[PDB]
Amino acid sequence: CQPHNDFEASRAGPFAAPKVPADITQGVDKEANGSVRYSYGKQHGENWAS
Amino acid sequence: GVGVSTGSYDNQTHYRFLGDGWVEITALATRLVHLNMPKSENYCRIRVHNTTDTSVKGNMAKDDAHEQIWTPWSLVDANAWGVWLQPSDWQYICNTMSQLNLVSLDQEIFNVVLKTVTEQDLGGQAIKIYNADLTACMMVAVDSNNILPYTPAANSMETLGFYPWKPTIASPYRYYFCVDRDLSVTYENQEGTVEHNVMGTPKGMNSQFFTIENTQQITLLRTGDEFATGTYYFDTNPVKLTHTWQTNRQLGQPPLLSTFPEADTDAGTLTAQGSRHGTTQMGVNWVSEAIRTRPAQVGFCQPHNDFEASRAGPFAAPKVPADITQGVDKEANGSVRYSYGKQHGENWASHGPAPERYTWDETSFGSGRDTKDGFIQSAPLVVPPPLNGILTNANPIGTKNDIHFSNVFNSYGPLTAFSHPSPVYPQGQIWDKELDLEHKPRLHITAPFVCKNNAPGQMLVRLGPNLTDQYDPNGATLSRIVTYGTFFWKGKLTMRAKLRANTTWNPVYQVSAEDNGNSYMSVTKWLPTATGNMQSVPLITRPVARNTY
Amino acid sequence: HGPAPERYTWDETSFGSGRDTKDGFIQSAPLVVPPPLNGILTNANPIGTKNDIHFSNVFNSYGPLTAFSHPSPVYPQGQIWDKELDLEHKPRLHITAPFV
Amino acid sequence: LGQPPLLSTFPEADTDAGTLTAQGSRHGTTQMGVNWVSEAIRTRPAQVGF
Amino acid sequence: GVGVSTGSYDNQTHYRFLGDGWVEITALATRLVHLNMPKSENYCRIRVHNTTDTSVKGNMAKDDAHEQIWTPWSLVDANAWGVWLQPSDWQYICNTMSQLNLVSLDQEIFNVVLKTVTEQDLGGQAIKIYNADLTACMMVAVDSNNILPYTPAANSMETLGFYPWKPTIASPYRYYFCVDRDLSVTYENQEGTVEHNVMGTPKGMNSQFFTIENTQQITLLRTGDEFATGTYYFDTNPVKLTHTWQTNRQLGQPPLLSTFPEADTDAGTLTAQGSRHGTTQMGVNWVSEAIRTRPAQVGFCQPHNDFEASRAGPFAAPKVPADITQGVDKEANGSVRYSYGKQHGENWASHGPAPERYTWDETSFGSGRDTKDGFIQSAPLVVPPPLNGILTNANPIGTKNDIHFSNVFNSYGPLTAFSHPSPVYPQGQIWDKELDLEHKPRLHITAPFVCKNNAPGQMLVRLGPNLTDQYDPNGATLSRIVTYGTFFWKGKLTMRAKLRANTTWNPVYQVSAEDNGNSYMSVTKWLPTATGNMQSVPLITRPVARNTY
Amino acid sequence: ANTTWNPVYQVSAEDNGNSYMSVTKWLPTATGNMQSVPLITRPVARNTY
Amino acid sequence: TPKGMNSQFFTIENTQQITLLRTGDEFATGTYYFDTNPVKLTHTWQTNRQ
Repeated sequence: CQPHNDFEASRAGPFAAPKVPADITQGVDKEANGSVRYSYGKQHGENWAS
Repeated sequence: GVGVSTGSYDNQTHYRFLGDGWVEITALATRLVHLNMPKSENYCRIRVHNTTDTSVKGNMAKDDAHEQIWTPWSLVDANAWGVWLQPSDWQYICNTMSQLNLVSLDQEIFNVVLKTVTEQDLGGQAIKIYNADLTACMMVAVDSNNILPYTPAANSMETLGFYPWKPTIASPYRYYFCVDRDLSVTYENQEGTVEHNVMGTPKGMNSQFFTIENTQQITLLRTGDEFATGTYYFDTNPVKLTHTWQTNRQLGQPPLLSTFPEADTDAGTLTAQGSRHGTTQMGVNWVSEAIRTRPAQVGFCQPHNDFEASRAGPFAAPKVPADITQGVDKEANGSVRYSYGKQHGENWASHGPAPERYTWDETSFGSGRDTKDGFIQSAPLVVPPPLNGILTNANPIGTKNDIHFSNVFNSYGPLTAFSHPSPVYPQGQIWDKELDLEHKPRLHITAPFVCKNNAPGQMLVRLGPNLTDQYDPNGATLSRIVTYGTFFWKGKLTMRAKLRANTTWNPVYQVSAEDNGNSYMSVTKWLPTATGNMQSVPLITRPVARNTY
Repeated sequence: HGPAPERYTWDETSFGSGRDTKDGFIQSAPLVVPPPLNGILTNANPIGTKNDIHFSNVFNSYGPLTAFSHPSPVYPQGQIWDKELDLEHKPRLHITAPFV
Repeated sequence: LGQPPLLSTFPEADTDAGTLTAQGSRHGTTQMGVNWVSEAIRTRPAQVGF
Repeated sequence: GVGVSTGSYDNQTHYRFLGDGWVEITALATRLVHLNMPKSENYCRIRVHNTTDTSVKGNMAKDDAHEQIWTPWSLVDANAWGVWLQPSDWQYICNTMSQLNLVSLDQEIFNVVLKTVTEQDLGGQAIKIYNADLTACMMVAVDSNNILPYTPAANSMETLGFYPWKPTIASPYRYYFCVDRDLSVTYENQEGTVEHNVMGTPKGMNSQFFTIENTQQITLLRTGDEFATGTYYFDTNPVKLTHTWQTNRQLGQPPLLSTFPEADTDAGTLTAQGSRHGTTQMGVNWVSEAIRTRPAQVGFCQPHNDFEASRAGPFAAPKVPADITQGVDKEANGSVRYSYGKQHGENWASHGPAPERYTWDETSFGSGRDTKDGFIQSAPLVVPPPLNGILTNANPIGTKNDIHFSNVFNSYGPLTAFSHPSPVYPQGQIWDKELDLEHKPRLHITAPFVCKNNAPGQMLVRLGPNLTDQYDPNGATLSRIVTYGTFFWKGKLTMRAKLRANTTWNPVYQVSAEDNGNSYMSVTKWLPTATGNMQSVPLITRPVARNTY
Repeated sequence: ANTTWNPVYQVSAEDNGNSYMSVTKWLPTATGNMQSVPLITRPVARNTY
Repeated sequence: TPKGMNSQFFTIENTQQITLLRTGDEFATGTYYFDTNPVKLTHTWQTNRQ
């Protein structure tokens, strides 16, 4: 079990404490299991038509 | 025969540049020891159980309940950074070298002197006369096998003298014994007196009783004799002499700047948080310097004052020290506070039973925690933080207005990354024996260096019992002649270290000694007084900056 | 004779790593001798709208300083060796069998 | 673990026990900002059990 | 010259596994000795004849009538099991090893110290000052020829100290002399006072007078000198470290079972006693587990308290110890009782002239006797025991209601088979010199080990007489300067031993240390007190079971 | 090795009685029934420092 | 009742190397030698009288 969204703050400022990704199971808990979400561009993989 | 020295005095520090960036630093230290005939003729199993505090409902931490075994042997444990190097030297090392490790260590005992004191009435008074006793002899033993319980001299702050030109007394030897102590929990004024609070009786499964007489080869030496130990080698790993500023916030590639400052006043901007490349562990459609994924976790939230109890009794669960940050959370980050004496570093002018104390703050700015900013949010992470969809350090957790999540949260995970505790020059613990456990800790808070191999081996020492003319054990008549001893000690702690190079443009912070003033780095701090009093204050460890990525 | 098999509870011999829920507690950051009524969390404070669920039942003090021994293997019905898990980061040890 | 507190009092009989030094005025190392130490706040090499 | 040690302290025990089941055990022991200038300037022939008890008609055993020869020499006889090994060690040996024997033994005397004491008035009082005297010297002599009477230190319970960290005094030397003592027999209040009861005069056919001055090469050694003896070897046989349970009842093939138990409650049966194969020494036509012939005789009936008198006087005829059985017959089986002091094992807290005592009971369950069951039957052995055809332990034999056959019966025959007396860890006698007789005894009760070859050789020692300025033998003026001595002792008793193997399914009895409680095997028994007092209680010898057939 | 003065706890088999370390525990019965009960592991004491 | 100091329980299964042999198998032991002394095969008539 990993702390769901444990925002820890430091001298640099508040941040999201990383968490080892894992299966989502039937719980459909994505953000809870650490399922990373990406955001790329056109020169990185997005359709040039969009 | 007798009547001639058996050693040489040398308390310096030589630097041999082995090139390639590495330098071998040999630290020699010699001091005069003062040993008195132990009061305890034999091994005692004294049981100390303070009730002046344990009885009270409010007092819980002041539990000094334990049963030790006082032995008739002293101990010459010079495991202190200030008892080896010189005040000025440490400045050069920390400012130049970027890492250091222990290599070898030797010891020697020369000019052993044993004298007896007798009463002699002078004009009606009674002055003490001191006559040397050649036939007298002392006893030395170096348990390099560590068959006896390891007793760090720094753990009790009773090491040797940090002052070369000043003698020092060897701290008596004593180890803990098996005793089942139990203490109930009571807050302020709970209903009724404390429930349970009693000591324990010796068990047969944990009865650990050792004797210096049967755990080491005692070497008898008189006035003309001298002892010396082999060249022990350390297998400990080198400890970095630099601090880390980079926090979990700054690691990979910074956000692309869309706006460039026209003046030295204003700043630039980033890209559309909603429309910007990056990686976040949230299902949301936006990123920021707070949700962007990082290679690992810098530092971690530690349970604030987590007093765990065991068969031995309640105790404070140790916690890896770290930067205090702007939160000014000292006891929360584990900032260790010390308490030394005059023969350890306190000013000899400050007459009184009150010893000097200071709170050491880590330099690991990266693993710093801040309780005034820590919080959590509901699974469905949304920009607007609901009143119930967030847990700040102000929500009473457990029917308590002072007990929040921070005081009971362990963020230690497979991503936890931190530095080592910066060793202090004065009263600092150098090496330490590893625990005899299948899974020992990743590190020790007491001392940065941890002997992976066997331990150095504490050096025990006791004065030879000078019996009187009359003696009878069965009559409980242990008539002993008043006798003491003063032997010299010579040790060399050879250790190599590497020095960093100027890889930056902006001058890095250094450790300088400002003029005599309110400035902490005042010269008078380490300068003698009109009377001759002196004091040894902590030094800035890890002054140079270190990039953690 | 009977379908009821024999059972026994094995207790470790590691007196050093022993825990006691009847003594575990925490205190506020500003550590003061006199423990305030709200400046301490004993094993008697209902945590989570429950009178039987305290901090002890949900606290993991496992830290970089955690040091413990191995589970004493029993002579009867004791598991000797065991295969390691096919994982990047397998556990530091196994409870089923001392030998891995 | 480490060096036990220095005994200031020695038992005269096998019944009573000895004492320690002034908790407020005694050498040692504690992770608390307080001005006193004890067998409950003294720093240790590591953590035994958890 | 003088002013330097001449030896090393070491009181440990190393185990060298020679494989094949045999292990060489080397026991090193070092202690500090305290010798005082003997009061008797010369050899005395003191005659001790207690009449405070011998005169009485009832008292007969309290006959301490004898004439010894007090010599001005002490003796360093460390013939004790507790003065060699450590309390914990013995546990390991008895639990593992199944037999042990003595091999070699060496001794050494280093750090010889001799000081004199003088009176010095302090404020009207008179405190004693102690000044070392270099010119002073002691005298040592090891009679390896045994020309002098062998005087076991355990026979008088005056060996060396069993406590390493505690000094010890050497027991004075003295041997018996020829004297014809005679004592008549008197019961309670016999008619008239005791008939004869007088000491004797020196005879010319048994006058044995020896002198340490003419029976050994005295080696004079001062403060800077040191002595050492050769490596003496023992020729004694190994003693089993196990007990026997099998009695004369169980030996050969048990009776054939005709019935098999249906439940764990009931038992099986045998065959018709009248019609069953077997061998009995009776002319009867039936057999049983009481009349069946056996390979030999396990144990034997011994005369209970058979006081035999001789030219030297009445004495208690020794008797081989054995199991007490259910008869609880201690004094009847020969269970030896001891009486040691504080420097020998008694608690230092038990202040008083009353020494600790304990009755040792053998572990030879096989040779155990029971007076509450012993009996005899007429020649014509018949099932029905006639009132006159049997002699139970209740028939007044010799006009006495308390004197039966058991008190005066010696069943020692060519079939007598028994074990050896289990040696006790504390105050136990190790080796012993054999009697100079054509037919010496098959064994000794005092010590399990009996030197078949020559004896080790007691070590004598006396302080050198420090004469005064004035002296005159003819004027009976023996002015001696008050002087004492304190020399160290170092000995190594090397001995090999074999260990048994687990050849059974059911765990054999072992020697464990139960928690602090009423349990005899309590840890506190061997643990120091708040003051430092300690005691050494006997240990379970021969814990493992041994099959005798 | 014996590096202590006070005898360390051992595993012995007390006589037939209420004692857990009873011999009958590992001894056959009149019928032949037997049982195997757990044993005291790690009887010797170990110093962790 | 069974004592713990004299409890002697042995098992043929753990006290010797059992040799399994079927119908076509056969066993044989080594040549054991005796060290016993010879016994006279004659009687004595002479008594303490002659």
